Amino acid sequence: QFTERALTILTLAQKLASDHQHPQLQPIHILAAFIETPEDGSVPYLQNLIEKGRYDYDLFKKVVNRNLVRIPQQQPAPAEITPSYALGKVLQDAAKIQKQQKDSFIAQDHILFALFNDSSIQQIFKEAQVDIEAIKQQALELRG
Amino acid sequence: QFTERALTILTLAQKLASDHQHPQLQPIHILAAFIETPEDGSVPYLQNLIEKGRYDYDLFKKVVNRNLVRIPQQQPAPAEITPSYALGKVLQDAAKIQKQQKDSFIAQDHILFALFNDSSIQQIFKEAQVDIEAIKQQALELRG
Repeated sequence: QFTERALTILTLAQKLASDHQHPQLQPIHILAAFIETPEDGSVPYLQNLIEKGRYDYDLFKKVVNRNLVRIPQQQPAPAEITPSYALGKVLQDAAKIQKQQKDSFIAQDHILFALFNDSSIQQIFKEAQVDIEAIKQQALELRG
Repeated sequence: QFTERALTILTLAQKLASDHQHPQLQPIHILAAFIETPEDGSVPYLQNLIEKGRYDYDLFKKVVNRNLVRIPQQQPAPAEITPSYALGKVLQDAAKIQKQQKDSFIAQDHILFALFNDSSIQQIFKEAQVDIEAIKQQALELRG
């Protein structure tokens, strides 16, 4: 169903929520997966669909880090309670994307897309459009 | 743009407008383009969505012919003026479908779908090609 890369990004969303002591998984945690590493080679962080597309990766980095700080510290036992409908939908949308893209496996780009398509900055501190075409262009020019 | 399979149908539709010496191309000429000749592989007519959808494609051809004979004029010099705004819409719709499918070219599959969206038989119990949902059920067996 998923590529190893897609599984890595999703898995990181889940484990970052555990490491940050966060309850229900939010779009924020998948965004946390995106900015999980300083490696530029990680498309979700520097050689990004955002950075080479329309917006400063830092804009997004701070959206997420602000949100990760904002979410209160939980008992480790609930730290990653569930993907709920929120991540369920992102993963399902990634599958809808596979169908649209005619892709045999879920790509990390489908997760980037699906998350971005659903997501919006939750606070006034940062703003950015979900520039769907820019993120698709950059995704299409990489790996394949 | 359109590939050769779609272009064949589109070419035939325009030809048919001239075969009937009509000033403009109408949806009926395209439906007539769908049913040109008894060549099985022609998804628009024989190994079609229509039979799979439990409809009689020859009966439908009779419907088409009944509509073709109602074309108001067959005057020579007046013939071949326009593709018509009506089909402008249809071809534009085909382009919309290409976007929906991430397709670099319009296939007969797409041009069929687009007309079907704008097609009709002025009949309650239409003997028309099976409605769009079935069109998708069977059209989606093609390519991918």
